[PDB]
Amino acid sequence: MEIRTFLERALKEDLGHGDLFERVLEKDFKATAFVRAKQEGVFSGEKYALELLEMTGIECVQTIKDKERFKPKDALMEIRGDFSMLLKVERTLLNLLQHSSGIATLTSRFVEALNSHKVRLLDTRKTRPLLRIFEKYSVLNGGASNHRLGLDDALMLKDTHLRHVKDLKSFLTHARKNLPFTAKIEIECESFEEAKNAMNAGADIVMCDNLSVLETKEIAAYRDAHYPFVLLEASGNISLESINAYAKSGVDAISVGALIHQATFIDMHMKMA
Amino acid sequence: MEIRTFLERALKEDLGHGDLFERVLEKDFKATAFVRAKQEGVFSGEKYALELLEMTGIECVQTIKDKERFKPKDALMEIRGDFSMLLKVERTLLNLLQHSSGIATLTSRFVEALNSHKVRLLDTRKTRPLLRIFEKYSVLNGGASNHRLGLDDALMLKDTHLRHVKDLKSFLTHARKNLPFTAKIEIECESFEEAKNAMNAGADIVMCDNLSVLETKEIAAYRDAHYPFVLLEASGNISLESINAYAKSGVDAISVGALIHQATFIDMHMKMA
Amino acid sequence: MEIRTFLERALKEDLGHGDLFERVLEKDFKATAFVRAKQEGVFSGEKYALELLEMTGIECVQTIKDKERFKPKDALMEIRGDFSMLLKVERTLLNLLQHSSGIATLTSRFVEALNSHKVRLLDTRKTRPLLRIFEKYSVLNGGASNHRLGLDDALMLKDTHLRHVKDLKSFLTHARKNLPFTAKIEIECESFEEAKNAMNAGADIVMCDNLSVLETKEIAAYRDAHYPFVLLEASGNISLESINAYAKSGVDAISVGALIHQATFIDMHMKMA
Amino acid sequence: MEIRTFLERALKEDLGHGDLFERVLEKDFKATAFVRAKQEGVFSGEKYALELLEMTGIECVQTIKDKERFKPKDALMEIRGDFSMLLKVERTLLNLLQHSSGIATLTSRFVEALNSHKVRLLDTRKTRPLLRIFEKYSVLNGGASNHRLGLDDALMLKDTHLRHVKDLKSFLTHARKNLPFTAKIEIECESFEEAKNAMNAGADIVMCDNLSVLETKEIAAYRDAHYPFVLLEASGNISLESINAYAKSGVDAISVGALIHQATFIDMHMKMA
Amino acid sequence: MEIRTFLERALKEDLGHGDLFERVLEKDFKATAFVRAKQEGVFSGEKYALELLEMTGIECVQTIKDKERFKPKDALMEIRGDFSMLLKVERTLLNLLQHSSGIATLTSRFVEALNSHKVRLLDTRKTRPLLRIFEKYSVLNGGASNHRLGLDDALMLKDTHLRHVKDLKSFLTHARKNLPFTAKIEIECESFEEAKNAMNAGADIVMCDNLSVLETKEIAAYRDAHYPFVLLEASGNISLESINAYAKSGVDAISVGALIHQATFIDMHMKMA
Amino acid sequence: MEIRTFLERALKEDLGHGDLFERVLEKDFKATAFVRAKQEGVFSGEKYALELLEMTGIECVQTIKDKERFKPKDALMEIRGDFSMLLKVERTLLNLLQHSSGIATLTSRFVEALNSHKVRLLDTRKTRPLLRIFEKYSVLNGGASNHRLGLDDALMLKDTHLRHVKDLKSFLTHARKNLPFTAKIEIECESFEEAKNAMNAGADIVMCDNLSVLETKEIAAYRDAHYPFVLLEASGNISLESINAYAKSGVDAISVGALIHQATFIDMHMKMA
Ligand SMILES: O=C(O)c1ccccc1C(=O)O
Ligand SMILES: O=C(O)c1ccccc1C(=O)O
Ligand SMILES: O=C(O)c1ccccc1C(=O)O
Ligand SMILES: O=C(O)c1ccccc1C(=O)O
Ligand SMILES: O=C(O)c1ccccc1C(=O)O
Ligand SMILES: O=C(O)c1ccccc1C(=O)O
Repeated sequence: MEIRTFLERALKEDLGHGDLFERVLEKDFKATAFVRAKQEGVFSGEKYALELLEMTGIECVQTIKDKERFKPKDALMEIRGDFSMLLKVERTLLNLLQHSSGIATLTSRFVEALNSHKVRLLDTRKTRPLLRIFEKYSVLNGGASNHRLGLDDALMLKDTHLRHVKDLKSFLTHARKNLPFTAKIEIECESFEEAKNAMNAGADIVMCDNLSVLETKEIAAYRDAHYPFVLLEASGNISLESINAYAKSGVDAISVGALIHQATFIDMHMKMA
Repeated sequence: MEIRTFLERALKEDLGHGDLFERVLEKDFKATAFVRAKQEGVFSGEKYALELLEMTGIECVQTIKDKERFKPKDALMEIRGDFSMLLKVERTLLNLLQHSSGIATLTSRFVEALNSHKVRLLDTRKTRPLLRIFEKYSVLNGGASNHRLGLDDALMLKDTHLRHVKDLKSFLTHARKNLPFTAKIEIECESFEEAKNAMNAGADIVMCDNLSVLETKEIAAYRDAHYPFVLLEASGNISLESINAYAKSGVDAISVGALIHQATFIDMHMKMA
Repeated sequence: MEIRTFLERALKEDLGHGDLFERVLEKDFKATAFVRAKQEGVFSGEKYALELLEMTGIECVQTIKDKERFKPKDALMEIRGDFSMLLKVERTLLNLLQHSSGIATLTSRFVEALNSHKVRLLDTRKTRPLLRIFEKYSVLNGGASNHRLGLDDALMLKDTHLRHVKDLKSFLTHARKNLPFTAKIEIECESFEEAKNAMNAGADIVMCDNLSVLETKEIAAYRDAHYPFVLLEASGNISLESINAYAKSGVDAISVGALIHQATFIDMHMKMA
Repeated sequence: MEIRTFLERALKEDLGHGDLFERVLEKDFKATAFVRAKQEGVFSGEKYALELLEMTGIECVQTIKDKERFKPKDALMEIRGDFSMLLKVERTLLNLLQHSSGIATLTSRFVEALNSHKVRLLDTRKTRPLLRIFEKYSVLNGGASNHRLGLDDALMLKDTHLRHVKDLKSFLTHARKNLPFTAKIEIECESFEEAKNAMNAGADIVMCDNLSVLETKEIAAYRDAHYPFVLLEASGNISLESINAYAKSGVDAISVGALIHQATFIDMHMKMA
Repeated sequence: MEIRTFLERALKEDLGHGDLFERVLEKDFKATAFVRAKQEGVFSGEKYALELLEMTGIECVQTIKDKERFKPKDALMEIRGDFSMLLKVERTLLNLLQHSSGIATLTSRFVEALNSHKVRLLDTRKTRPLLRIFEKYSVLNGGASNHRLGLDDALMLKDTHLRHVKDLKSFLTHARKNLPFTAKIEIECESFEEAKNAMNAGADIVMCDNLSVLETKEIAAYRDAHYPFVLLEASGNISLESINAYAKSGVDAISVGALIHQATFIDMHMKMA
Repeated sequence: MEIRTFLERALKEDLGHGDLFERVLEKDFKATAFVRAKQEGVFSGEKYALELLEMTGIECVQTIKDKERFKPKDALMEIRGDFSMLLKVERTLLNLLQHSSGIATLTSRFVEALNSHKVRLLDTRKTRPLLRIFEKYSVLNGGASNHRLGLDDALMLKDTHLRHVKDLKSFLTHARKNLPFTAKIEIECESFEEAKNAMNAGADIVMCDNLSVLETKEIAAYRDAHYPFVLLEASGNISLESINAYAKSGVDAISVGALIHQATFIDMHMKMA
């Protein structure tokens, strides 16, 4: 399976040479445990939690679903298995859920402020080492959308790359054959002119980077007049207090890396009840 | 190397099938790039950064060290190598330094508020999946100390465990020969009575879990009168606004997991020329 | 590096417990060897060959380049290193070059018959186990283009998927948010009607699957009239004797899986000269 | 299992970051699919197919066996499982069976042309990277035999080696104690004289590399008169139109690497309902 | 699980390219076998054996348990599975059990001659490569106790480490904020004057390296005068003929690496029947 | 390389989470150490040691070589590197050399008591888990010879395998087309009447299992009457006090697993200075 290795390594990291408690534990036995919330939020990590449990021979009697909301004291999952194994898994199972739900919850906040069904909230490639896929999955459970998953996923050209491209329209036209047939090219822009030249150069997507709502709005309109099939994305240090204003500019999407890199853990815990 | 694989995994996740730009960059060349700050903070991730650069074939001309403070606009690292590799490694490098430094910086604020040279600040086993060692290393670079690194490091018995241990003293006595000779045992207590009976049980370390400063002083005092070689640790949602008060409690260490799980990325970016 | 693991496993597979010859070999010594051609063709596998040599401490004095043509008796590479290691690497190094150049050469034939710079020749996801990336790279060196590299690369819907989609236009419109922001959706069609409905449904690409040149031509024209930004691909059992005719229908690309699955080894060998 | 990892690698390469359809398939369900033929041929890959299906959680209702012949339109396998997994595994399964069967079928035509029950047909160490064991297994399913599987299997000295061995007899004599007790030694010869002196040197097997049938009979005869326990093998661009002639040469085996490196995919496809 | 990788690798080394018998066997059938002893000793390796059979298909019908004594002829295990898999696992099963029991048994003889319950037998970091966890687990089954399991488990300082500092006091006092909070510091000493310094330094344990019983007692008693909590261990060489002598010297533990680095296999064997 | 993975894993088991000393050390410096012997024996493991130091940074200044004899006090290796890396590698370096030399040396004593050059000493498939290649390599360094290295190396039939067929003749005659062309078939026998059948069956080797010298000679001589080429091996138990006796029995080899499964470490140690 796609994430069985992820969980093995998550786990491996915690018990190193071997769990000391399992050595001292007099007799083992089947026990039931519950994962309870200590905060409110959106639950994320279900897919990873079931694989971890499966992986370790722990049964999953009950669980809420990946996009469900919850209040503190809510039981999130009811698991049953060896006492020794519930303990060896506990922190891994909880770090998983707490981290992942933290992102879904922070993300849900933005989706909320955004308030629009026509405009999409996107994440970024700013993720923590080894958690690209894990965190991207989290953002989804919060109610938003994912941007490309990597550098193989699509071509994104910004100032760094552009500074060395003599003729952009020429470059894009002739790059298409050295890129897979299905790839889209996106050009990051910092002005209306740049955006205009990008659309005419052949871009499939233009990123209005660090531009006022007015600026963006102008670009959005121009795209509507000419290049109606080119996609527009607004990006920059967009805050919760800033998102709604941008959703009205006409861009198709808004990306805020903070959805992942500014998210923190939600409080949960395991009761052997 | 120890963290060699870690760095390979972080990279793979990002280029997947292969970086696309690399396919269209007509002519590759050596270039220099700078990792600049956009926020003040404590630098962390040097050990990883340097290993990433080396296995990647990029040279490190200059770089500040693992604990230096810095302010916006400051140049943190100067690297040189193939243009194509600089771009392929960019996000991995930054995400790495921004995440590691975020934790160090956050920890930094607790080390100050704590304000002590006798009471050490510790982390927890609450760490993001696959980033334990990474996040623990990060905490060290903020000026604090580390707690055990795993379930193999030492034996820590809490509520769940204790509910099945009827006679501690005896349990702890006979547990010794089944643990590695060097292991220490720690017991979480939520009342003066629990701590007192843990000390008498033969505990090496006692945790004062969610107790007023007064409550804690009481245990600290008792430990000094009798049981002078038992380490006391206080923990329990200990905020930035209360650690200092707890530092005066008379404890040896104060553990706050938020140093890691409530930390966020420090703004940083890579710039050519 | 991206393909260092590929080569380790290629190699590992050949010497199993350990090369027997290196046991019996009296004295080792630096020797020079040449990879010579025994057929004509396009050379492919340079990127993999240099990594293998590097990996095993073999120097690469000279080599032709990945898209260069060659006649039999041509020296392709001049390598130098331990006699024992040249022998342990020989077959791996040659299977690499022979297989990879076999694909580039068969591919070059199609590019030739195609005779067009406006139309692109694409491969498919029909590759040999564990060689997806290796073979895709080969097709490029033959002078053609790659189709998506996998199922994460782009969405491709065909009869199998469509049979369960009530309203296609609705499905595509609402799928966009659950797919990364940069993904393109392609619909495989087996009639002019299907193609027409696909473009109107919202597809970014339509595949004219198993359609006469006339059929294709009709679809190509319609796309030009309406939906000028939708991409067209002709596919099916297109033969060398059939490609040129299709290149004149108006489609943007033609894909033939045979480029990879009908390619065979080119004759080469290593002379210790 | 032995081929467990192999199958994991093949799959990973295909879904990379994750299958996209899976993201948009609104409702998953169990379904049945058939693997049908579009060409006549010999079936191969059952061992791999079944392991792929099992680790993938797909059931195998029916399947023909590893050596059965088949014709177009024939249903080769009947499988059942989640719709989403059937689609994610489709290409990997087919590519696997089409490649394995291609080799078996091609080998099949040589086994016939050879037409003998005393002379066995062998493959070579010329196999596509990472597919050695896979391709060798495939050859077995065509009705032929396998040569050694690697450089550890046995010791085969050819031109390159021999140019540095001045006194074979002596070399072979003292080589024995440095090889594993069970190893056999083989020596490639390109003339009656070379073979004769190899036999006398103490060779277990002699290869008649690129020699007329007459030339070979000469060596075969000599081997029968003296050295009756030495295995003779003939090889050297031995085509489908000459093996039979060589079978009568008096050799024990005829090796042709093209059984693997000139084989191509057998047309096959997966169909629901 | 935790040692499933260990077993895959073990089994991987024996079969390599693939077991030859299975290519010969006509029809496979389910058969039973018995791991029977041919010598007297203490059984060990039940944990790995059961995991090996499970991940390998073979069914475990009956088995004595870790730490149970046995005599020649005794049947230690009864397994059930395919004729081929039993033959393929046989060697790997026995090597585990024999090497493991070999260490348990030799350990039990030191345990026996130690004759004490206030003193425990320890092992060392002197283990065969890749087998530490395996061999440490084997010692426990002999009835003794394990020492730390690696350099991450605890800090063990000796001359080479301390060659150079002036303080032990401050060195140790400051090494504390750099070690995980729960880690102990043991110091190896060679003279009373040394052990004396360690205790005044702040050590948590002291090793009396190959000293005399009269030398040890001086320290044992001194340890009681003050520093009643600091543990004492003192084997440097010790032997069966000298363990007991030390047990009555006043130390808490006696480590002897020979329990592992001097153990040899126990005769066992698998018989179908 | 081929055993670089072996070393990474070995070193990985010792440090785990990370060496503790390095978290304490103030300033690291380059230092020298000497692997000195404390016992007499035959050196082995030069191959792994040099690879371990290289991949680990430490520089190898001087070293005796595989198969060279040494006495107590003798300096076997002189290494140069960082103080930390030497301490971190020490244990892992010695365990390799000691366990390896331990096997070489014990093997050399059997070689010595065998006193023959027309008869070679073999080892068995009785090796510690994960150490076969290592231990087989260690025997060679003792001056003896290795047997097959696994079940893929050759086919070795005994009662359990043959319990059931009627023919050996046809069984073997047909097992040939299913085994790689270069593979040998050895048959273990327990009585003249058995070895007699094997030769008439077509065996390539025959093992005289724990028989008497008079029993062996009957077969040795018989082997000469007819079947001069089929090799003979005959140890079943053999010992130092009985090897020579067999060497003069007429067999080509004498295998004794005890060379490995009875070897113990050789005393060595690392000293800074
Ligand atoms: O990380 C970025 O620079 C980034 C920012 C916004 C959207 C997309 C990306 C991306 O690279 O995928
Ligand atoms: O996560 C915990 O329960 C924990 C909390 C505080 C200190 C230490 C730990 C630990 O297990 O290492
Ligand atoms: O393999 C196919 O069905 C296929 C065929 C033609 C183009 C693209 C693909 C693809 O899936 O990428
Ligand atoms: O590839 C070769 O050189 C080769 C050719 C013919 C038979 C066997 C081999 C072999 O090495 O196994
Ligand atoms: O090998 C050693 O130096 C050693 C010796 C005796 C006990 C413990 C150890 C240890 O380091 O764990
Ligand atoms: O372990 C055995 O049965 C064995 C014993 C002696 C020689 C060789 C072997 C072998 O199988 O390679």
